[PDB]
Amino acid sequence: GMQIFVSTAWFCGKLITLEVEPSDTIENVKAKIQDKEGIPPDQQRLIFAGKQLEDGRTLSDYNIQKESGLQLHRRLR
Amino acid sequence: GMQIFVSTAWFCGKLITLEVEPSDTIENVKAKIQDKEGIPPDQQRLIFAGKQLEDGRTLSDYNIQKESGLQLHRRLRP
Repeated sequence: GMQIFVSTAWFCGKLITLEVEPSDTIENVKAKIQDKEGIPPDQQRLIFAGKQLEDGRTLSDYNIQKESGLQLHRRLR
Repeated sequence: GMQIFVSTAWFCGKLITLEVEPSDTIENVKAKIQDKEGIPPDQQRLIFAGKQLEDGRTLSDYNIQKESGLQLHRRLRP
């Protein structure tokens, strides 16, 4: 016998494309998928390379240029 | 304006648990998830750490220990 795990992220996850102006704060950022993916900005846990982010913060503190990707995670309050 | 992307991999994804023998083959676990989460083992592209693996070849040749993880990817066509 042997236990084994299988990750479904690269099968179930999506590769979504967003187009907004840089004038966004973390508190206002998550909501944009409630139009597109339809999710309340309550379980959205957003990770960029390395650390997570605090609500309502700029992009400049996280330095996102054109055509970048963001890791999505689900949170609990 | 500017273009940007977001990947919902670890958000919409789900970790699944399977327990089989280490001498088995790839369709088995690919059937096990079909038995577990229900996806045809032909739209399932599995990638254990390193190489893109194929069925028939022995899991022993891939040196998978107990409690190991695989990245399951979708398949367009063979």
